Amino acid sequence: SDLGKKLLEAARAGQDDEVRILLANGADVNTADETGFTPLHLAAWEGHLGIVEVLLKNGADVNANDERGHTPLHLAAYTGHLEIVEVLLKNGAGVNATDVIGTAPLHLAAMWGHLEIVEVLLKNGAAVGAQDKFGKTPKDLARDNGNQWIYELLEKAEKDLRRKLLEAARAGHREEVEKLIKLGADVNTADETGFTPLHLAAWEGHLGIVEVLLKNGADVNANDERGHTPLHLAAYTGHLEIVEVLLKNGAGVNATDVIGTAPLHLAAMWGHLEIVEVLLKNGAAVGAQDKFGKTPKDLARDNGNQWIYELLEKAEKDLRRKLLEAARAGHREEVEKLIKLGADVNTADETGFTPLHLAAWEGHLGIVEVLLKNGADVNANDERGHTPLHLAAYTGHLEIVEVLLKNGAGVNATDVIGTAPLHLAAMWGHLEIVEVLLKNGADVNAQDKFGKTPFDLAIDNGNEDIAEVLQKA
Repeated sequence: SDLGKKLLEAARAGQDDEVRILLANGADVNTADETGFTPLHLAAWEGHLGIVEVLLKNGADVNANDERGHTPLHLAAYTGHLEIVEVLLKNGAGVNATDVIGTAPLHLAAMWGHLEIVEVLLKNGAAVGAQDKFGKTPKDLARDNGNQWIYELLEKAEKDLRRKLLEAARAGHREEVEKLIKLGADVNTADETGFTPLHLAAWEGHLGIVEVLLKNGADVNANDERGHTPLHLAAYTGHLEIVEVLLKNGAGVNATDVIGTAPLHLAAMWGHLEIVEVLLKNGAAVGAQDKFGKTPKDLARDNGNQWIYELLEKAEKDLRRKLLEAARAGHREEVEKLIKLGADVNTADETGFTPLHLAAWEGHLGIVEVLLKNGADVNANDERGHTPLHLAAYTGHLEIVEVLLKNGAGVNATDVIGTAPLHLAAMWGHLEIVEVLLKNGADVNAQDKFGKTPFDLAIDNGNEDIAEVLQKA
């Protein structure tokens, strides 16, 4: 409108009276320029304190943005008019507004050396650690330009927030913690011993603060100088809901401190049944031993926590059944998982078959590799004296017999009948296996209960290629 531009130029020109009438005779105090400048922008730029107050009297939007994100507070901090800055903030200006470049009034004031404005801005809640697109904080801009008293000022400001956040998280002042975080506090600061605010919040039992710190990017698995994590501290004190939230946010369920102690040890030690049950549902390991060789089941039993002992014992018992079945059916991803939870690799069913036996008999080459990688017994004997090499020779799998003998598989070991693996391969037509057996000093004179040697056996079954190879050696 023709009457709108007359208000913009009157504010830019500084003629108070010209501005006052336009408003009285129906003028939009929030008129806008092609670039987005309202007459409050122009009055703050030129430094017309009188006209700034008059525009705010008639309801000028104090937080009006141009096409570019700059508000009157930007312009006043940039030019350096301390007075207009204090008036804008008195009328509700946004101290932490940013333009499209990510620049705020604190950047400008610190960059140009407007000290008293940097003070005022901080006194009104300006955030110290805000970064622009270049990753420059007002502290950096001050150091880059050459304003040292502002650099050290904003440096002390950030160092002061550290101790405050740690004391607030510890004390349990949620509101104060939310405030410090909004003021620029570093949620991942640590004290002399390595406690972060998350450590303190978990230790003191402040759920609300834990949730806030995690929302704002706190490291859930921070380690202090002895290897303790917030989960360790929640498991110790026994705060169920904090344990659940920490795990929900990716906490390490099986983390260990320098003594080998894990959250499950602490929960079992201290009789936190509910926490134990949660830790196990989230993949905690029941077989973990600490420096003293104690497991969570042991600490529970030593400290007299019957219910946890019952539970942990049933968890270990359930792992045996799962491991044996996973070996039979042949599911590598499930065998790797189960072992990680603390399953006994040397367990055995009623007939004496260990999970290595089952993997050898059913021919799951991939699962034979992992079972050996986690220390499985190679010379495991059933109730009838059979080893996994008997089962691999019986089947005919070449690449499983190869892997077994590389770990020192007994060649002269027999069952209760007196049957060695060489008897088997010679009877079921497995020439290649017969040749690999003789490579590792396989005996040919040992005879069965029947008095029949592997040679006597090969001729009875009728294997042409095998019969001749045996007679040689």
